[PDB]
Amino acid sequence: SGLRKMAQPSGLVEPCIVRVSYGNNVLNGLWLGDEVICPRHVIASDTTRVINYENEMSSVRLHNFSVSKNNVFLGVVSARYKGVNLVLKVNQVNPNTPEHKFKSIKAGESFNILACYEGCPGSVYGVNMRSQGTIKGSFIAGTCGSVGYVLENGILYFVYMHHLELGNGSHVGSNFEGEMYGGYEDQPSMQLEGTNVMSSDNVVAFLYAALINGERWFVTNTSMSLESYNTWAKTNSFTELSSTDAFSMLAAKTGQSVEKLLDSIVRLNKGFGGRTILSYGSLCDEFTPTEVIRQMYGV
Amino acid sequence: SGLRKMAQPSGLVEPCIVRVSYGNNVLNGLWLGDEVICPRHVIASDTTRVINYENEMSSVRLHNFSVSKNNVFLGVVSARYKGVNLVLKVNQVNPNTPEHKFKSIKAGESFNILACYEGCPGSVYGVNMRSQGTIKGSFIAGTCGSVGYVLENGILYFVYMHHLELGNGSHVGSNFEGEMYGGYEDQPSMQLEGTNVMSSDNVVAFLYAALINGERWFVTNTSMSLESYNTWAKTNSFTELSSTDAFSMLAAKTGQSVEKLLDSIVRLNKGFGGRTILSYGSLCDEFTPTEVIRQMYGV
Ligand SMILES: */C(=C/C(=O)OCC)[C@H](C[C@@H]1CCNC1=O)NC(=O)[C@H](CC(C)C)NC(=O)[C@@H](NC(=O)[C@H](C)NC(=O)c1cc(C)on1)C(C)C
Ligand SMILES: */C(=C\C(=O)OCC)[C@@H](C[C@@H]1CCNC1=O)NC(=O)[C@H](CC(C)C)NC(=O)[C@@H](NC(=O)[C@H](C)NC(=O)c1cc(C)on1)C(C)C
Repeated sequence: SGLRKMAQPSGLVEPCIVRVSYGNNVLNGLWLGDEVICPRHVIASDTTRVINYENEMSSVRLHNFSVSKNNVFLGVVSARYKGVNLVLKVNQVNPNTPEHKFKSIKAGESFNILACYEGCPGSVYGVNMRSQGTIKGSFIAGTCGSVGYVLENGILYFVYMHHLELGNGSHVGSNFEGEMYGGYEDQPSMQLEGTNVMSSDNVVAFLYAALINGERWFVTNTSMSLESYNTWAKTNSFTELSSTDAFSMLAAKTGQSVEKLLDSIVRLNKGFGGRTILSYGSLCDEFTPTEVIRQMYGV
Repeated sequence: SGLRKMAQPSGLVEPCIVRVSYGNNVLNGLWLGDEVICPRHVIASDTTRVINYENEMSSVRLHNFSVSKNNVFLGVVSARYKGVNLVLKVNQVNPNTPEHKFKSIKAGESFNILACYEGCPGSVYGVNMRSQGTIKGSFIAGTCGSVGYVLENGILYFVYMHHLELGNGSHVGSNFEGEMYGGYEDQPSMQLEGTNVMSSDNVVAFLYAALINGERWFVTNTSMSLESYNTWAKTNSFTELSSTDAFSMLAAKTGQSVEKLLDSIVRLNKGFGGRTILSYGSLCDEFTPTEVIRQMYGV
C-alpha cells in the first residue's frame, strides 16, 4: 500500500473523556479515578490575553465548574494546580477507568492523539514528538485538553494533553506530570519554536519501509559511515545516529544496511526532484523503526 | 494544522471483534447480537489454490470452528454463506452490541478501518474507496476479517470486511450484504484492477486544504470553466466534477474558486515538477470535501 500513519485503538480512552466548562470556557478533560485532569487556562477569564494565573485561582467558585460525561453531570470537590495541568477531585469515581501508567514522550517518538470537542471524542490519529517538543497535530477551536496515549505491551500510557497553538502552527501540550513540552508557557504570546531537528532514526526507518514496499530508486552503491553522516547531520539539523543497531532487523529483510541509507539521506535532503517515496516528495520522520517493523511484514 | 488522514473513534467497534478459527485457519470476526460475521474463506481448505466453497460448506461441522473474545470461547450453533461473508450463529448474544446499521461505501468515499490480528484490535486509520472498488488498506497477513465502518449523525455503520490483496497490492473486501466490492472474488486467481480513476472532488478538497495550510506556489491567475474541466477529466482518469456547489464553504474561506483550482489540477497533474504539496509528491484524492471542511476551519 503505502506506509500510513496509524493509530492504536482508542476504546480504552473514550470513556475517560469529559466536558469541563467554567464560565465561557468549554473544553475536554481526562477522567481517571475520582480525578479529572485538564488544561488549567479553562479558569482564566480572558485567554485572548496574557494570563495571570495565581490571581485567577484566587476567585474560582468551585460551584461554577461544570463537568459532564454525555448529559450526566458531576460535582466538584477540590482542585489543585499541577504544572500547567488542573486537577479536579470529583464526587464520582469513574467506572470506566482503564489500567494505565503515565510517562512522557522523548523527541522522535510516535504516539496517538484523540481530539475531542466538548467531552465528545471526534477523531483518532497517531503523531510524533518533534525535536523542539511540539507536534504537528491538527487541533482547532475546542480541542484543548485532548489526550495523547501510547501502548507498549498491554500498558496504556497517558503522555499528553493539548493546551495551545504557536503562531507558526505547531501545537503545544503537557505531559501528565504537569510539564508543558518544550518549556512553552500557557500565554497568548509570540513564542518561538526554534529550528526543527529531523529524527535520523526515524528517517532511516522510513527509507527501509520504502525498500520493503519495493522502492529503491534512491539507493545506490556508495556508502557513508556513521562518522561522516553524523557530521553532515550536525549541519543540516538531523539527530545523530549512535548505533547502527535498531535496524539490523530491517537491514536483513532487505539486505541493505544503514550505511547505504545515510548516504541516501544526504542525496535526498534537497528534494526528490520529481520522484517520490511512499508518495512523499521530501524526507519524512514521522515513523519509527517500531512502526515500520510492526506495520510492515511483521508483528 | 497541516492535513493528516484521520479516523473516527474505535470505541464502539472494538468489542465486537472476535477470533475465528476453523482449521489451520485463523482470522477475525465480528460479533453483533447472537451472530459473528467473518470471511468465508476461513473454511476453505487450502487457501492458496482455487476454492469450491460449496464442497467445503458440504463438509463443514460446527464443533470444528472456534470463536472467542479474549480466551473465552463461544459455541457455534450455525454457520452459513451469504455471498462471501460467513455468518455464524452462536450460543451467546454480545452484551456489547452497539446500536448499528449497515451500508455500502461508494467510490471517493472515506471510512475508518480497524486492522485486527487474531481477534485483537491493533490500529485505526482512515482510508478512501478507489474508482475500482479497492482500497489501500495497509493490510498484511492475519488481518483478514478486519472491519470497516463510518459514523454519520451518530449512527454507526458497518461497511467493510476484509478478504484479500490483489497482485498489484491493492486491497479488496466485502460489504455486509455479502458482496465483494469491485465484483472481485475470494479466489487466489489473477485478477487485475484496471487503471485508477482519481476523485476530482477529493483532489479539489486537497488543494483547498493546502491553501488553508498556507501553500501557494501552485497558484496562478488562471481558471478552467466547469464543462472544460470535465471534458479534460473524462479522458485523463479523473472523475466528472458535477458540482462546485460542494465547495462554497472552502471557496469563501480561501477566496479561491473551484474553477481556479480546477486549472491548478490540469497543470499540476503534470507532476509537481519537483516541489511537493502538503508533503506529497503528487496529487491526492483520499480526502473528501467533507473531511477537509470538518477538519480545517469550519465544523
Ligand atoms: C484551545 C482553546 C479554544 O478552543 O479557545 C477558544 C477561545 C486553544 C487551541 C488552539 C485552537 C487552534 N489550535 C489550537 O490548538 N487554546 C488556546 O486558545 C490558547 C489559550 C492560551 C491561554 C494558552 N491560545 C492559543 O493557542 C493561541 N496562541 C497564540 O497565542 C500564539 C502563541 N500566539 C500568537 O502568536 C498571538 C497573538 C495574540 C493576540 O494571541 N496569540 C491562538 C492564537 C488562538
Ligand atoms: C487475509 C488472510 C490470512 O490470514 O492469510 C493467511 C494466509 C487475506 C490477506 C491479505 C494478505 C495480504 N493482504 C491481505 O489483505 N488473504 C488471503 O491470504 C487470500 C485468500 C484467498 C482464499 C481469497 N489470498 C490473497 O489475498 C492472495 N491474492 C491473490 O490471490 C492475488 C490475486 N494473486 C495472483 O495474481 C495469484 C496466483 C496465485 C497462485 O495466488 N495469487 C495473495 C497473493 C496472498
